[PDB]
Amino acid sequence: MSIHSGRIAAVHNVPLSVLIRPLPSVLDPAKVQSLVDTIREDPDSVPPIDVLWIKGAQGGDYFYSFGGSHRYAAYQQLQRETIPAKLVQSTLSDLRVYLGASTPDLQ
Ligand SMILES: Nc1ncnc2c1ncn2[C@@H]1O[C@H](COP(=O)(O)OP(=O)(O)OP(=O)(O)O)[C@@H](O)[C@H]1O
Ligand SMILES: [Mg+2]
Repeated sequence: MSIHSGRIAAVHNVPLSVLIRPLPSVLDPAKVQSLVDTIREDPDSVPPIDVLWIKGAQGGDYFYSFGGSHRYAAYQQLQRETIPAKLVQSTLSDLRVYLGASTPDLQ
């Protein structure tokens, strides 16, 4: 009778450089290193990080990253070009939950 409907999410290898990280990270250096070790020997055991995928007023794609901080840090320390990310389609109102009056008028 019924179906489940929701926002589109898709896992991709996303260049680290395109992830916008507005806020500072709180990091346990031990956990970053444990993650670096895991990524090196068993990357499949490290899930994709969740990323807001926002399309702006004129169709620009923007990728906002808030969580996944330890994984993000670990991929940076490995000088990786990309990171596995679950791109979750999100609206500017979704973004405003994080950014409030600082939310950009994305184009
Ligand atoms: N060696 C490891 N150390 C920590 N987490 C690991 C490790 N290997 C795999 N994982 C997995 O990676 C994910 C890490 O998520 P977690 O929420 O702990 O940190 P984060 O999201 O990267 O950073 P934060 O939550 O601080 O923003 C979890 O799914 C965990 O099971
Ligand atoms: Mg987390």
